[PDB]
Amino acid sequence: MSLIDPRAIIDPSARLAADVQVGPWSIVGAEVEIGEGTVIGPHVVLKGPTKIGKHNRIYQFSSVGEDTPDLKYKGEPTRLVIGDHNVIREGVTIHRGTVQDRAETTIGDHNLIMAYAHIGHDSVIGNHCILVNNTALAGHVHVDDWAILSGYTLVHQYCRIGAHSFSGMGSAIGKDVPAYVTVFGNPAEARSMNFEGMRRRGFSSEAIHALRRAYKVVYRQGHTVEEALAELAESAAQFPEVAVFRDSIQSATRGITR
Amino acid sequence: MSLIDPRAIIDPSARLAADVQVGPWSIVGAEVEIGEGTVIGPHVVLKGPTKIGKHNRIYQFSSVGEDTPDLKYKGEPTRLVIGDHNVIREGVTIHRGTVQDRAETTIGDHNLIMAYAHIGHDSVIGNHCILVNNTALAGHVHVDDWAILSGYTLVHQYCRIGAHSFSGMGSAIGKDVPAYVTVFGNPAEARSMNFEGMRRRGFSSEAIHALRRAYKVVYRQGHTVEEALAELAESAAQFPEVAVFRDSIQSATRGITR
Amino acid sequence: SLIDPRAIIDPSARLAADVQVGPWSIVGAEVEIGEGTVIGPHVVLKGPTKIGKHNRIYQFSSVGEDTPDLKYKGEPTRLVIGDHNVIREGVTIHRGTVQDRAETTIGDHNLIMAYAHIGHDSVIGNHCILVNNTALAGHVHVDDWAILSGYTLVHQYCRIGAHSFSGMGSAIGKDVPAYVTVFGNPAEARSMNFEGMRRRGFSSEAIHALRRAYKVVYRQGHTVEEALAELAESAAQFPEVAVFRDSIQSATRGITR
Ligand SMILES: CNC(=O)CN(Cc1ccc(-n2cncn2)cc1)C(=O)CSc1ccccc1Cl
Ligand SMILES: CNC(=O)CN(Cc1ccc(-n2cncn2)cc1)C(=O)CSc1ccccc1Cl
Ligand SMILES: CNC(=O)CN(Cc1ccc(-n2cncn2)cc1)C(=O)CSc1ccccc1Cl
Repeated sequence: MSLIDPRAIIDPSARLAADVQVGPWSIVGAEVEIGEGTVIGPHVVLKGPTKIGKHNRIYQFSSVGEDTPDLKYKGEPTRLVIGDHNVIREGVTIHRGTVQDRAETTIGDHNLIMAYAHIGHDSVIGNHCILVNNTALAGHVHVDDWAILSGYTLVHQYCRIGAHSFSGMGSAIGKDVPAYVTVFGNPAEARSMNFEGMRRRGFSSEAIHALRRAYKVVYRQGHTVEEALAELAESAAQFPEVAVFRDSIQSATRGITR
Repeated sequence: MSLIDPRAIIDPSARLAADVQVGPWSIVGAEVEIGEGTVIGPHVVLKGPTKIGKHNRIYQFSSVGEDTPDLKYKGEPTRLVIGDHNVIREGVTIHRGTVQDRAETTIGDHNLIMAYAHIGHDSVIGNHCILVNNTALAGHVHVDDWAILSGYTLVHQYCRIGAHSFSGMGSAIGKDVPAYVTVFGNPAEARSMNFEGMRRRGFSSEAIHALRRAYKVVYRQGHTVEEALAELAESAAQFPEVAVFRDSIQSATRGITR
Repeated sequence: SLIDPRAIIDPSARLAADVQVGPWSIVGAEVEIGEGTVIGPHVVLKGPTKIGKHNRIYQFSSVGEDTPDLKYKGEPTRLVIGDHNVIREGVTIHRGTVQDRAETTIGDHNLIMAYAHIGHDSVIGNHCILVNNTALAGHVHVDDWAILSGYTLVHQYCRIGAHSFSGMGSAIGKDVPAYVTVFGNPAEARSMNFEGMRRRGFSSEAIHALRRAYKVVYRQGHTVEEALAELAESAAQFPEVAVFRDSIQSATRGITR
C-alpha cells in the first residue's frame, strides 16, 4: 500500500501534503492544493484553482472545483477555498466563483455536507454548518456558523442564512433567514426559533427567553421591520445573542427612499 | 473469461457466490457477501458488514453499505441486509444501521429503488415496494409491502409507510401513512386510497368498497382516531384487507394519558 | 490520442474522428457520437443512442439507460441528442418505450444541469435550460427556450411551452402554456416570462399583446374555449401570441359533453 492509489491521476502542478490519501480512479486536477491529513475517496474529481485544508474527508462521486455553467462565467481563473475538518459526502458538487462577485467560493471549518448537496458559485459557508442531503445553494449564498439546512432545502441566489438558523425539509428559501430562526415550506415561512440549537451551545436560560421575545417583536406584533429593529435595540444591548439576531435583520433590509 | 471485471477491487474477506458479476471500477469492500445471480454494475461502491441476496441488479454510482454521517454513530460494526430480486438504480445511497436501534438497515425482496434515492440508517423496507427517483428515507423508516413513493418524496425519521400506500411527487411525510392511503404535498395530506394498487393485486370488489368506507370512517366523519378504530372493528374482522388498514392506524397512535 | 486508454469503447460504437473520451468512461454498443463532442471521465453511454456534434457530457452521467418502468420489456428503443448541448454532472437520460414513439429526443443548444433526469419518451427542443435536479417523469415535451428552475418536477405527458418558466421546487401536473411562469407544488400560473421576451428582443407591442393574452386566459373568468375564441384576433396579429394560443389549443381536447 502507498497513500496515493496508483490508479488515481495527479496533475504535475497539484500540491499534496505528505500524508494525503487519494483513492483509486480519482482525479486531482491542475492547481489543486490539499492539506495535511485529508482523505480523498475513490471516484472523486477535483479541479482548480482550489485550496483544500487539513483533515478533510471527501467521498466518492463528488465533483469539487468544477466551473459553474452560469453563462455569466467565461473561463476566468476563479478559486475555491475549503478549510479544515470538513466532511463532504457522496455526490456533492461545489463550484468555483465568478469574477462578478469575489472570484471565490469559500467553505470554513468543521462543516458536514451530506450526499448530493450543491454549493453554487461564490457561496460562503462558515463553520460548524450542516447541509443535509440534496441541499442546494444557487449561488452567492452566505451561510453563517452552526446553521442547519434540512434535506432538499433550496436557497435562491444572494440569500443569507443566519447563524444557528434551521430550515425544514423541502424548504424553498427566497429571502434572508435571520439568525436562530426556523423556516418551513415552499415558499419558506418563519415559524419559530432553533431552541434545540441554543441548548447545545449552552445558552443561558435568560438569553433563550430574550430571543423568543425578539422573535415575537419581529414576527408576531404587526411591526414593520424598521419598527422592530428599534424595539430590539434595548434587548440587543443586554444580550450578545440577541445582537446577532438584530444584526442579521439589519443587514438584510436597506429598502428604498419612500 | 471471468464474470468479475479485472478492473474491479474485491476485498480478500468478501464472499461472492459462483456466478456473481461485477463491473469495472467497482469496489466490493471487506465483509460484503453477495448471493447467487446478482449483478454489480461499473462504478459501484459496496461496504460492509453487508449481506446481499440473490438475483439483485445494482447500477453505477451507487454507494451501498456506507456509514451514516449522523453524529450519533461512532464506528460500531452495524449491518445492512438486502434480500432477493431487487433493482437498485444509478446513484442510490443505502446506509448501514446504528447501535441505538437494531444495528441493521434491512431491505426485502422484489423492490425497485430508482435513481438517487436515499435509504437512511435503520430503515426497513418490505417486499414489492417502489421508491422513485430521489425518494429519501431520513432513518428508522419502515416501508411495508407494495408501497409506492413518487419521486422526490421525503420521509422524516421514524415514520411508518403502510402497505399499498402511495405518496405523490414532492411529498414531505412527517407522520405515519396508513395502509392503502394516498398522500400529497409538503406537508403531506391524505387524499384517498390507492385503488390502482388494489386493482393490480386483484382485490375483490367487496373489499375495495370496504376499504373506501374505512377511509371515510377515519378521515371524513369527524371521528377521533380512537372512535374510528372502534368503528373499523366490524369491517376488519370481515376483510383481511381492512385489518391491514386498521392495524396500520392502531400501531401509529399510542398517544398520552389524558 | 483523444480517447483515454482507460476508457471502454464497444466494437459496435461509431465515433467521429475528433471525439474525446475521458478516463473510466463507457461508450456502449450502438452509440454514435458526432464531430467535436467531448465525453468527460466516469460517464456511461448506452444505446441505441445518437449524439450529435459539439456536445459536452460531464462525469457521473448515465445517458441512454433503459427506463425501469415495468411497461418496458427490453425492446430496441432509441435516444437522439442534437448539437451544442451541455449535460452536467450526474444527469440521467433514458431511451424511449414502444408504447409511444420509441425515442427520447433532445434538440440543440440545451443546458441540462447537474442531477437532472430526462425520462423515457421525453422531447426537448432547442435553447432550453433544465436546472439542477429537474425531473421529467416521461413523455414530457419541452418546447424551445424553456427554463425549468432547480428541482422542478414534471408529471408524465405534460407539455412545457416555449419561453415558459418554472420557479424552483415547482411540481407541474398540467401543461404550461408558452411564456407562462408557474410556481409551487402544485404549480400555479403567476405571470409571463417577460425577462425571456426581453432577451429574444421581442417588440414592445408584442410583449403588451402577450400580457393581454395572459389576462384573457387567466384573469377574466373565461372558460378555456371562450379564451381561445378571444385570442383569435390577437394571434393573427402577432406570431408570438399565436405560439401562446397554439400551446393552449393543443392542451385541451376534452370530451363530448
Ligand atoms: C436527524 N434529524 C433529521 O433527519 C431531520 N433533518 C435535519 C437533520 C438531519 C441530520 C442532522 N445531523 C446529522 N448528523 C448530525 N446532525 C441534523 C439535522 C432532516 O434534514 C430531515 S430530512 C433527511 C435527513 C437525512 C437524509 C435525508 C433526508 Cl431528506
Ligand atoms: C409511471 N408513473 C409515474 O411516473 C407517476 N409517479 C409515480 C410512479 C412512478 C413510477 C412507477 N413505476 C415504475 N415502474 C413501475 N411503476 C409507478 C408510479 C411518479 O413518480 C411521477 S414523478 C417521476 C417519475 C419518474 C422519474 C422521475 C420522477 Cl420525478
Ligand atoms: C442564476 N439564476 C438562478 O439560479 C435562478 N434559477 C433559474 C435559473 C438558473 C440558472 C440559469 N442559467 C444558468 N446559466 C444560464 N442561465 C437560468 C435560470 C434557479 O433555478 C434557482 S435554483 C438553482 C439554480 C442552479 C443550481 C441549482 C439550483 Cl436549485
